[PDB]
Amino acid sequence: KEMPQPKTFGELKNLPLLNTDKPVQALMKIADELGEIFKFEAPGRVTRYLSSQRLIKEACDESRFDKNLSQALKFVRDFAGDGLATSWTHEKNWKKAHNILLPSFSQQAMKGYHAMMVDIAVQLVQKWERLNADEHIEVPEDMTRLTLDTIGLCGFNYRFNSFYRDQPHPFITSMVRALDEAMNKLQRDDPAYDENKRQFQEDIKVMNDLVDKIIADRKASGEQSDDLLTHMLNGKDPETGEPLDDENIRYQIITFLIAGHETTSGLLSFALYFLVKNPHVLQKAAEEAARVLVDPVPSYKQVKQLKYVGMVLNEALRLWPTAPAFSLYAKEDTVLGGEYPLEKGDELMVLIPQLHRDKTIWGDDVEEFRPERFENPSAIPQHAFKPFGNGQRACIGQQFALHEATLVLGMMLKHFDFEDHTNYELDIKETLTLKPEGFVVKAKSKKIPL
Amino acid sequence: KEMPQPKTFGELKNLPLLNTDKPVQALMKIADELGEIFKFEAPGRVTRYLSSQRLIKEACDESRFDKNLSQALKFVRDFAGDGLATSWTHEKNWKKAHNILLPSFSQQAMKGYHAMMVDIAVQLVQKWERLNADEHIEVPEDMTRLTLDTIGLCGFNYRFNSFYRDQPHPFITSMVRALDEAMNKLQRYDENKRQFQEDIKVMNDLVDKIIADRKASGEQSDDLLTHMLNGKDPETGEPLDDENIRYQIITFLIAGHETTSGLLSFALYFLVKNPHVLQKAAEEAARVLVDPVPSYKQVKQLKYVGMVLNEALRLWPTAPAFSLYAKEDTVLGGEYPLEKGDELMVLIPQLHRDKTIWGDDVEEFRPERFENPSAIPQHAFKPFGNGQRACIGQQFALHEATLVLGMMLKHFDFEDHTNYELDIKETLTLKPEGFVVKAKSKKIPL
Ligand code: HEM
Ligand code: HEM
Repeated sequence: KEMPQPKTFGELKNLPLLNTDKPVQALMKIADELGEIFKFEAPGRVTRYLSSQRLIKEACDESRFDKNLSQALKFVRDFAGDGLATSWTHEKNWKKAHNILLPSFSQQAMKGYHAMMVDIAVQLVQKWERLNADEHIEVPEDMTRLTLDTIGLCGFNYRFNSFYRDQPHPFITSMVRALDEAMNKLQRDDPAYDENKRQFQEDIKVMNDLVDKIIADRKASGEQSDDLLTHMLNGKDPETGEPLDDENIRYQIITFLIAGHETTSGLLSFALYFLVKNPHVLQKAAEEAARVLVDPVPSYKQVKQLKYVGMVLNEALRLWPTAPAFSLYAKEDTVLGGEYPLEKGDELMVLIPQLHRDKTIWGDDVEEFRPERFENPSAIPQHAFKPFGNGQRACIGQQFALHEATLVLGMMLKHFDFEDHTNYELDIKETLTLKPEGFVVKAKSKKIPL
Repeated sequence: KEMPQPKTFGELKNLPLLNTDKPVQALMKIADELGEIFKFEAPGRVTRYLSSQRLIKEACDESRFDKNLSQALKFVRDFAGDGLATSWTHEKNWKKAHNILLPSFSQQAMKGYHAMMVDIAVQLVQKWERLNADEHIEVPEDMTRLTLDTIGLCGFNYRFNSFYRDQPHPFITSMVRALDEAMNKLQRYDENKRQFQEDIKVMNDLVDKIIADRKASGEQSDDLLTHMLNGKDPETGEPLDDENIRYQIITFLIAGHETTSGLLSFALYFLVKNPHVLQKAAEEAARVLVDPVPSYKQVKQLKYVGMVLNEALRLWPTAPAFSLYAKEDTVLGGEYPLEKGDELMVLIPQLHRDKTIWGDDVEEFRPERFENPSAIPQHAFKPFGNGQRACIGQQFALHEATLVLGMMLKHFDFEDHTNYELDIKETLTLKPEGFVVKAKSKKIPL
C-alpha cells in the first residue's frame, strides 16, 4: 500500500537525483533497491516509476491509461510540434496523421524503402572496406551517419551525405543541439540561461527553414518519389477527409529524424557490442548472413530471412532499449495492482530496461545476452517486451527500424570479421536515447564484392 | 541432383521396408547407408527423409515449408480430431486453440501446475521407498504411470490413480489400443475397425462427461480445462467449443504422456550407464533440493539435470519425426528442386547424430554439450519440432521431467542390476523396453 521513494533533498525532494549525466541508469539502480514501483517527487511534480511486468501490463490497459507527454516530450514539442510523438491522443492532428501515415510504415511499405536503405548501407560498407590497416571504426558515430542519412532519404529524398563529412550537416548540428537543450532543461531558470534560449530559437529556425524549403520545393515541382513526403502531400485521412497541412508535415519530418535516427543507431551499436562480446553468437549470426545474403545487393525478401539476426536485435533491445521509457496517465480513478490507488490524471513512467530484467518473466539469467530467448516469439508473455511502446501509441517506425537494422547488421556480418581490439568497457551515454559511448572495433574485410 | 533411394519391391516400391517392428531405427540405418536425404516411394505416396543439419535448417524455414500431417498423424486425427497436434495450420481451430492455450503452457504457468506435479512425483518416490529388498523397478512402466497421472491432474483435475493399479484406467486401455491400431495401419480387419470405433467412443464419453461435470459444477481449478472453458481467442474473440476442447484434452494425453515417460526412461538408462554423469547429477540434486518438497524455483536451478534431459533428447528424441510440405516451388540445398506440395520427413534421431555439428563422439552421452545454447548451430537440436508448430507442451514436459528426475536422484542410488541391453520399442514414440533397475533408498524423508 505504502509506496517507496528514493532519497530527498529538502525542498527539491527527489529532483536533484536527475542532476546526473546518466539518469536512466540511476533510475534503474533505484528500481533495483526499491522494487517494482517507487514514487518520484519534485516541485510541482509527482510521478511513479514502474519496473515489473505485473504492474506495467495494467498500465498498458488502454481503457484505463493513455499516453502522457513527459516533461522531456513537452520540451521536445517546442520543435517537434504536434507531430506524432509529441501530440496528445485527443488532439485532432494525432489521429489524423496516424491514419494517414500508418500504411506508409507497414511491413509491406518497407518494400518501397528498401532500395534507399541499401543505398546508404552500401556507403557504410564501402567506408569500412576503404579503411587502412590497423585503422578502427567509431561504431555509434558511423551508425548515426547511416540511420540519419537513411531517414533523410526515405523521409523526404534529401541526402545529408554524412559519409562525406566530419562536421555534420548544419541541420543535424542544430537538431542535436536542440535535443541537448531540451534534455538539459530537465535537470535544470536564472538569467544566465539567456544564451541557451537564443541558441535554442536559432536551432529551431535552422530546422524549420530547411524542412519548409524542401516541402515548398517539392510542391512547386510536383515530383513523385518513394518517400514519406510524397505520401503526406497526397494522403487524406479517411476519417476527417483532410490531408496534413504543410506545417504538420514539417513537424512529422522533424519527428522522424528525432524519433528514428538515435534509437536505431543505438540499437545497431548495442548489437555489435554484444556480438563482439559473445563470439558464439557472432559466429551463428555471421553464418546466417553468409547463407542468406547470396547476392551482391540484399533483396527485401532476403532481409526477412535473417531470422537469427532479428533475434540478435531483439535481445539487444531487451537489455538496452534505446527509447528507455514512456509516460502514461490514468484516464479515471483506478487501483493499480490491487494496492496502489490512483486518481484521474495521475502519472506513471514505464522503465523499459527494468521491465526487460523482470526475473519473474525472463528467469534468473536476465543480464546474459542470449538471442535464443527469441527463437520462438510465442514464448514471450504479454507486455513483457516493450521496446517500441504500447498500443495505438506504439512506435509507428518499428518495421522501418527493424528492417534497416536487420539489413545493415546482415551486410556488416557478411562482409567483415570484427575484433574488439580495445576490450571495450561498456559506457552508456545518455541523451534523449542510450548508446555505448566510445565503442570502437577493427573490421577485417572478407573481400566479398558488392 | 539425383536423390538416393533404398531397395524396392516391385510394384510396392519401398513400402515393405516399413513392415518391421522398429521402423524408425530401420530408417536411421537407411540414412546411414544413403546419407542426408533419400526418397521413399509407396503406392500413391512420395516423401523425402532428411537427416543433416545442412538441409533441415532449410526445411525449418516457415516461409518455405509448413507442417504436414504425416500418414501417422492422419490416422491419429480419427480420435485426436482437430486438436492442436493433428490440425492443419490453416484450420481455424488451430490458430484459435494456439492463441488460447499458449499462456497456460508458458514457463510462468508451470508455477501453478507445480503442486499437482509434486503430488504425483511424491507417489512415485513413496512407491519406490516401499519396495522390499531385492525387488526391482520397471522403469518405463512407472514413468508412464507418473506422466499419465500428471497430465490427468494438471489437464482436467482427474486422478487416473495409476499407482493404485496393475491394469490401467479403461480410458488408457482404449487410448493405447487406438494408437496401436493407427500405427499398424501404416505398415498394414473388420474386428480391428469395430474395436477402433469402440475405443474412440470410450475416450469421447469420459472426456465429454468430465467437461459437462465441470460446466455443471461451475468450479474453478488450476487445470487446463478451466482455462479452455473461460478463455477467448484474442483474434476472433471466440472461445473453443466443447467438441474441440475434447480433442485438446485427448491430445494432451496422447502427445504428452509417452514422449515424457520415454524421456525419463532414456534419461535414467543413460545415467546408470554413465556413472560419472549420474554422480554429477546426483550431487546437484542434493545441493539444490534442500527441502522435503522441491519448489518451482529449485527445479529451475537443476541446471545439470536439465542438460541430462537435453542430451537424452539428443540421442533418442521420443517424438522421432515430423512432416513438412513445400508452400511453393523451391530448391533444397541448392541441388534438390521441390514442387509446391512436395513432402519432407525430418528424421530427428539422425539429425542429432550429425558429426559436422556434434563432433565424432555423437554416440557418447555427454550433457556438457548443452552448457551454452548459443554454441549450438541453428536447427541442429529439434526434439520439440519447429516454429509455430513446435511442441506447446515443451515447458510442461521439461518441468515435470526435471522435477521427477531431480527427486529420483536425491532419494535413491540406482543399480543396473541386470546389465540391461538397450532394446527400443517403437509405438507412436520410443522407449527402452524391459529397462529395469534396483533402487537403494538414501532414507531422506519427504
Ligand atoms: C530501434 C529503434 C526505435 C525504438 C526503440 C523506438 C521506440 C519508440 C517508443 C518506445 C515509442 C513510444 C514512446 C511513447 O510512448 O512516448 C515510439 C514512438 C514513435 N516512434 Fe519510435 N522507435 C524507434 C525507431 C523509430 C523510427 C525509425 C521512426 C520513424 C521513421 C520512429 C518514429 C516514431 C513515432 C512517430 C512515434 C510516435 C507514434 C505515435 O504516438 O503515434 N521511431 N518509438
Ligand atoms: C519429452 C516430451 C515431448 C516431446 C519430445 C514432444 C515432441 C513434440 C514434437 C516433435 C512436436 C511437433 C510434431 C509435429 O511437428 O508434427 C510436438 C507437438 C505438440 N506437442 Fe509435444 N512433446 C512432448 C511433450 C508434450 C506434452 C507434455 C504436451 C502437453 C501437455 C505436448 C503437446 C503437444 C501439442 C499440443 C503439440 C502440437 C502443437 C501445435 O501444433 O500447435 N507435448 N511435440
